[PDB]
This record gives sequence, C-alpha cells and structure tokens, in this order.
Amino acid sequence: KKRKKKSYTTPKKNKHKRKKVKLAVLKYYKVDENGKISRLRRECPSDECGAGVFMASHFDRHYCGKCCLTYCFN
RNA sequence: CGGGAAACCAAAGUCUUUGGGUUCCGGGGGGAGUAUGGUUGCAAAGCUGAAACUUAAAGGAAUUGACGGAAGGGCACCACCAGGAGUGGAGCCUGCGGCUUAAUUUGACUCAACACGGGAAACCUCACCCGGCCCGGACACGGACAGGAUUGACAGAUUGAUAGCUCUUUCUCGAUUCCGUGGGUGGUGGUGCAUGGCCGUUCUUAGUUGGUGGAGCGAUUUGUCUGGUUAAUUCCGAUAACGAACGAGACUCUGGCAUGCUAACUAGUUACGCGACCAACUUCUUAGAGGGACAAGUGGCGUUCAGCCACCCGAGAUUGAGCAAUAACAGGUCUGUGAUGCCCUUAGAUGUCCGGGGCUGCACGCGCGCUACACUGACUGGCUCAGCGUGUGCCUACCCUACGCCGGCAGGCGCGGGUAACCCGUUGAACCCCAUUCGUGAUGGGGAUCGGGGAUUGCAAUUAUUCCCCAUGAACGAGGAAUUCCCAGUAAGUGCGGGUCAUAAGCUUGCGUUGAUUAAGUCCCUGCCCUUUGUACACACCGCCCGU
Repeated sequence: KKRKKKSYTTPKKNKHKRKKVKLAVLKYYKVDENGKISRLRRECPSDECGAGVFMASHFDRHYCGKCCLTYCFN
C-alpha cells in the first residue's frame, strides 16, 4: 500500500478567465454613425431559431452549439 | 475442655481473668554467618562475629482458579485406532502475503485470517493505479458587483478517449460562485483499546446460581455427593442439607408408516360407453383436526433401583437439523445502518462518465479449490425416470420459456403460454446402461496442448461470456516430509437449482441420482469434562525463576 503519488505533472493550475470586454468594439460595430446602420453578419435563413438569432464568426463552421450549421454548396 | 493465623496441638492447654522455677535464644528482608579481630585444628575447616550499603516488602497458614512430562473415572472422527475410504500430486483459479517501475492493491497475525467481508477486481464498488475535472463552509476575518466562468468542437493535438485541458473561441444556465484553517447539509475519513447491536469462540461439552439452614475469624465451603447408571449435574440412591432457578431433556421443523379419515374438470377409474367381434362422498400426487414407539412384550445381566444387552413383533427400537446457561474475549465488525461518542489529513471529494494498467505472470512463498484404477469405464437411443426450487413496474430501462430460416440440434428474426400444482414441465444439445469392446492389458479403455462448421449476440473478454466432431498419443492402471474430512442412504462419484447475475461459477447454499470398503472401540497422539493431589503460578506454564 502506497499513495497515488499524483504529483509528477501540473503541480499548480491557474483558473482560465475569458477577458470578455464590456464595450461593443470587437463583437459589433456600426461604421456609419447614423440612425440606420449596416449589419456585419449574414442573414440566417433557418426557421428553426428566433427572428433575432445572430451568428458569430470563426475561421469556418460558425459555432453556436444549437445547430452546428456549416455553409456548404452541396 | 482449652488454645492457635490456621495447619493443627491433651499440649503447642491451664494467657489482657496476663507472675510455679530456671537456662539458651529471636526483633522486616538482603548484604551475611560475609569482612575483620581473637581462638581451636596438620589441613579441611570449627567457635565467637560486624558494618557501609540496599530494599517495601520478604515470609507463614489456608482459599479459589490455572497449570502439572501427577493419579482415578469418563468423552470427541474439528482425536486416534494391526481399521479404513476419499486425500494437496492425472484432466474448469481464486483468496492474500513472500515477491522490478502504473503488478502483487483495505479489514482479518493458529484453531477463532487466507472464493472470508455473502468481496465473481475492466468500469459506478480500485486506495498498489502511467493520468483529471466539474470543488465546501449555520461562523469566526480578509480580496468587492449587470461579469469575478459550467460537465459542453471532429480536421496542427491531448498522452489511449467526439473530454474546450489544446499557452486556442472572447460561441454558451447566466450574480450562480472562488482562495487561505474546522466544526458543517459529511467523509466506505480515524479510533471495534470509547461504544451499541449483531455475530464468532472459549465450549458441544454438562455446566451454572440464589434463598434459608449447617461449617469456617475469614477468603470460602455444603447444597452441586461415596457408588451404580445415562448422551447428559440423566436418573437411582446416598445424605447438614431443604426447597428452588437456568442449562440438558421436553420443545419446533424435518424424514420414515397407514386393506384408516377429510376431497380435488391440473394425478384416478366399473357390463341401457363410443372413435374399435377380421355425476366411484376420494384412496397412488397434494395436505389436515388425528393415529403410531413407550425400552412397550419376552429372555438374560443389575443392594433385582436407575438402567444395559439381545430377540420377536414392527414402517420405524441411542433415529437430520433448528433453538440453546451469568462470568469470559480489550475476538470481528465504526467498510451494513442521522446506530453512535471527536483528537484530525487533503482539493489528487476515496462523488459521476460503453471511458481507462495491473492482479488472467510462471525459478511456485503459502491457503480453499477444478479429478476414479476394467468386461465395473463408456455409444445401441431398443421400455413409462428425479428434484429442491426460480420465473415479467413504488423503484424499473433488466423474467422463465413452447416452430421455422437450416450446415447436424441452444440458435441473429416472426411466433404464443405462464404473476404460475394451470406455461416452461409428466423439468427440451444428461441414467448408466447398451448387436461400435479390451482374451490379458498401452488396444478400441478414461484425453497434453492446440486448427475449421454456424458462434446464443456481452463495445472490450485477449488486459475472467459463448458447442461436439478428425481419434494429433500425455510418469497412460493406490502417491517427499507433513496432514484434512468422514460411521448409511456417511464417504466418494454425478449432474441440477438458488445467491451473486447480463440465462455471468472454477465459489457457496440446497437438491436429488449411483452408492458405499472399514469401525460399534480406545485414551496412545490432540483435546474436553464430573474428582483427588502438588505448586515458589494468579499478566495464571507463552508462568515463575537460577547462574561469572
């Protein structure tokens, strides 16, 4: 009988903290400075979500989790 | 009388009611009858004879127990036996220590540990484990609000892993929470040397205890015993004991027996019955108010008592088990239980998630296990065979099973029955037998691996699940030292069913089937009990104790 001796890797770990900025700079912008503005996200043609569901942007396969939708030309 | 602590003593009496005369002599135990001085002796040694120091007892009598390589009498296959049978070595892997790093992993140190925790380890139960994350505070004090992170992406990877952990997106319940110390909603966290309750054992034997009365100053003893008898502290009897109380017996369950009884459309049936001249008042099975066996009859042994032996008769003539006395043990269990008293670690909570190394090695460190020697062992498939039992929703998603795809049958799919004496099933890949056979024993006779036919369908099985055939030839016919169990439906062979479970068994708990050589004795070994005796033991012989 010995101990588990789980020490050889990762003696201490730091909590991950996402630096989610409180200001609307990276997520959205207007680039117009007017009452009417242009939206920087493609319209979602699916009816399985709400009328204000706006998709985020990655390198590909825009990840939202609810749909896992990917733009494909079939 | 009397006296003594008593053992005992007519003296060890005439003693606190103390004085007949007189001599020697002791003052806790050791040091020590030692040192020294004197004295005697040829010598060995004799006589007289300290102290320093050391110690809380040493010692006497007796009482109970324990022990005895002490006696007497009994008893037990956890004992033995010119007795044996089967053994641990010849056919189905597990438990824990010896025993390389992720491998020898908690509790249990002879009987009273070691398929034991009903503990059959991938994993939820793995703490030896190559690796982590979602993390805890009714409060004592600290860091301060529309952000101070939650299991939650294949393709550049991870250390196996469709786990965002990649030094990665600034997707996503959204005020949920987090760090430093513990009480806490607790921890299968410690301590079973704090406990309860359950067990196990001393201890399977017959043992044990008041009341009142006797004995003793008393601890204590008698009762509870010289004998005979019994399996028995069972009885007869004896008797300073008499009356009692437990334990033993009785008792309960279970087997074994009815030209008897109570009755069954699930076993069982009678001449105005057919499908055949060419609505039995219940008995085999099932189960009930009863019966039956009492050493009852006879013979012989026994202060002619208790009882013992034998024999008819009888289904059966010490007949399976269960339950089981206070004191006991620092026996096991805190890991069965918001059954339960607090000294006290860590974030790598002994929580989850078909996820994941071992232990399924072979110079064995041990223990429980898996196995029959010949016309008896097994095939012709040529006659009606057994059980004991189990079987489908609070939880819950998991039950037992009756035809065909067809190679040759469980069976990958359709199919009905059974909450059960209704179905499985008069228990669906089974006797031990036999026109495949041994002529005197390595052949046909019982299998060393290990390969194919469709695999029950369990991710994995190999780091435990899953059939018989080609006859490929293994010391191929009573076994180191040490030994374990056992006396009639014992043993042993053999299969089957329950528990565990997913029909998971080499384990255990039960059940039938074939069927039994030896013994109706003993105290030799190991122990136990009813006495007497000894003890310088009482932590009780694993004791105590002596020696430079």
